[PDB]
Amino acid sequence: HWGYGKHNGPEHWHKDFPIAKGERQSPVDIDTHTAKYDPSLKPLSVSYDQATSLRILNNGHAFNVEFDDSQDKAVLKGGPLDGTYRLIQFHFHWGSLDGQGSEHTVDKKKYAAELHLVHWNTKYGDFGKAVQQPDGLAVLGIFLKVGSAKPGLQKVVDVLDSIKTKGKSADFTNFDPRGLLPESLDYWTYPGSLTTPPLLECVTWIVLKEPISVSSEQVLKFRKLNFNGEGEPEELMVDNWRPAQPLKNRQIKASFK
Ligand SMILES: [Zn+2]
Repeated sequence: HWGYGKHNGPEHWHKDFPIAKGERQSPVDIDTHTAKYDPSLKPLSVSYDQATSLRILNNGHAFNVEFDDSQDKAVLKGGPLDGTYRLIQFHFHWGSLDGQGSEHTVDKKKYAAELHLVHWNTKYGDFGKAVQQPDGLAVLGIFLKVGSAKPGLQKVVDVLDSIKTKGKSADFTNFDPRGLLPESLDYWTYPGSLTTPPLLECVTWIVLKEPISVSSEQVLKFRKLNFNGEGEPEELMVDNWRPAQPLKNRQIKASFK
C-alpha cells in the first residue's frame, strides 16, 4: 500500500492513483514575488468557538484529531470561499529533521512541519460527497517552525505516546484548535488537491503567511510515532510529506501585499 518509503512513497503513487499527475495537484511552491495580491479577497472567517474534538487517531500516515462535524459548530467561511465549510479533522506533516517536513514551500523554503485543518462544503452534505466536487473542501494550511513552544499544542503532544502505532486511537475531547493559529490570518490561496491518496482535486487551499512556533521538544515527540502497527518492525513516522508538484495553469493569490 502507499506510504512514504523508497518503495511506496510519493514518486510511486501515480500507479494506483493516476490523478497524481493531474492538472491541480498539491502541494506547490509558493513563489511570493509571482503571487498576485488580490484586493477582492475577503478576510478569512475562522469560527471555532463551538468546536467539539472527539478523538485522535494514528492512521498509519499521520495522526488525525477528529471533530464532531454533524452540525455547524467549527466552520471556515469568507476568504476565497463561497458558503460554509465544516471542520472534520486536523493533522500534520513533518520531517526527520527541522530542515524539512512542510508540504507547501515558500520561495523553496521548507518548514519543519505543516498543519492542515480540513473542512468540507456543507452544500454537499457529507465529506465523501464533498471530495467528488471541485469546491468540496477548504484546507487551512499553517507552517510550523522550531523555536518557542506552542502552549496550545502540548495537549496533542502529550497524548501521542498512547497512539504510537497504526490503528490506535484515544479519546480527545475539549481540545481547542484556536490555540494552533498564528496571530495574522493573511493568506495565499489556490485550487488544488488532497496531498494523500486518493489525491482528489477538490481543495481550495488557504495557506497562512505567518508560521507558528513550536519547540524542538514538541516536534521530537511527533517523530516518536510509528507508521507500523503494534509489534511490527519499528519505522518511525517521519518525512510524511509530499513534495511540491507542478503549478501548471494556476494562479496563487495573496490576501495581503
Ligand atoms: Zn495534510
